[PDB]
Amino acid sequence: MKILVIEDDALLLQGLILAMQSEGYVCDGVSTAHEAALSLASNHYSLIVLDLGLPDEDGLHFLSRMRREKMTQPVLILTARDTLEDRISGLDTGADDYLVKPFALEELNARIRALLRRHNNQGDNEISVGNLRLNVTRRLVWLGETALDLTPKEYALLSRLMMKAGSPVHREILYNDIYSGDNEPATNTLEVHIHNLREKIGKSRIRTVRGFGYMLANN
Amino acid sequence: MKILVIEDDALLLQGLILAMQSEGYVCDGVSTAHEAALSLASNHYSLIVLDLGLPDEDGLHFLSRMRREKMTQPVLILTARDTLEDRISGLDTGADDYLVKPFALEELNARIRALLRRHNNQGDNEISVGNLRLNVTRRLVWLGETALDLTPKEYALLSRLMMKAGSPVHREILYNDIYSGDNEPATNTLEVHIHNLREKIGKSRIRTVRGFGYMLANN
DNA sequence: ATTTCTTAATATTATCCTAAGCAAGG
DNA sequence: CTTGCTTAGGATAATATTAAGAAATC
Ligand code: BEF
Ligand code: BEF
Ligand SMILES: [Mg+2]
Ligand SMILES: [Mg+2]
Repeated sequence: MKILVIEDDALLLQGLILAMQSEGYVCDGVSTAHEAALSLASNHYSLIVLDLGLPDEDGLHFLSRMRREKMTQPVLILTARDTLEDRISGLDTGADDYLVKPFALEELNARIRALLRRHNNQGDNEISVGNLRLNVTRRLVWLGETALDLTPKEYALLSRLMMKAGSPVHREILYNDIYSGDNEPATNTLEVHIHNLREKIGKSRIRTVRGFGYMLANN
Repeated sequence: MKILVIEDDALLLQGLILAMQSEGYVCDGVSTAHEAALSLASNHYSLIVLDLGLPDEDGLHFLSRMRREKMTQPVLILTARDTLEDRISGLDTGADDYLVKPFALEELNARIRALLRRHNNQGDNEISVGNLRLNVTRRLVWLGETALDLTPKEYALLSRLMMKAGSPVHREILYNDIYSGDNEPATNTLEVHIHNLREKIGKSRIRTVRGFGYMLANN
């Protein structure tokens, strides 16, 4: 990923850039709030490091702005201010960790590591075949791109046939996918709800499997 | 927004629990790894807090199993084991922060407030859906120009609804979000309380999704 | 001494099922 | 001639809506 580092001390700033590289992050770094602003506006950064002791504009105000400016990225603070209130206020200004100087480098490498692992998979499990985009995580389906009203039975069938889409699903799989245990119905609802899915205005992407079951369209 | 607090020092444990409540979270404190684990199975937690010094099993061991079983929950260790080898080893295991004992409950409130600012929504408050301004730190919701008089459960429910806004939030979520452990109510609590949020002007901004929980709408 | 929560007992649907006839697969 | 399709008022289980008397909370 791409880290940006921010340090008023030059010897330090280089030491960091180089360290962040030893670990293998593509890394830029700067000694000015202004330049930090220009580089943020320039590139994409997965993580920021900071100092509150910036010479041009105070770091806290820069963070205040950065998120006020609706740039939301993880921001680690690495600072000389170990005052309790400083930890507090920083952490409350949108700062996702606070590391006091003097510090050990392997710690900073770990805190950054953890911050990034959390940042890393925010990914939503998704399945889209055709117009349909099924969101396993959001429980949102889209005949692309529009809302799909789905009763729980409808959604269960759609996602079972979406997950297996294109290779015919056997009838018993779909039946059980709907009513658990004592809930088992006597007649003709598999067909009723398959009918309803087909009636979504999405033009029958279900092909009927003659022997047993039903299948979904592919391309 | 219901925390689990895991500790084996009694006095401290009750204190933490009562403190977490004191901020407006809801909490289940436990004394050990098995209790913790079973408590993971049953309920749904916004954040957990961990101790390594448990008599049961070592907090880390549990964190390895937890996070290896793909429990994506944000952990925050807090322990009496301060060595740098300890914190790096803890973080890599791993936890989304670590804080050493002793400490000010205020640093803990700050790091947690932050950690959740990260997890649930991205970056910073305020989450704003439609005209509603929801500020995580200030505990206040605003409808357009004005504010709302929101009961605690009202604020928490609307909070979890705006966090996930645009997506239907399952019932069990809002439930576990409101009620801590022993305080689980037996009747109608959801629908009534939601009926009150709804009756607070802005209806209908909450779509009931049958078979599921309730969704918020931004368009 | 207000304010906020929980309990029922209520009233209102949304979603599933009831078959029973009509389409075809084969 | 067996297997899937379509048709709805009508049963079911889910949420809505109350109003009052518990708890909290001041
Ligand atoms: F002066 Be900075 F906080 F390192
Ligand atoms: F005793 Be525990 F590790 F704080
Ligand atoms: Mg400085
Ligand atoms: Mg301990």
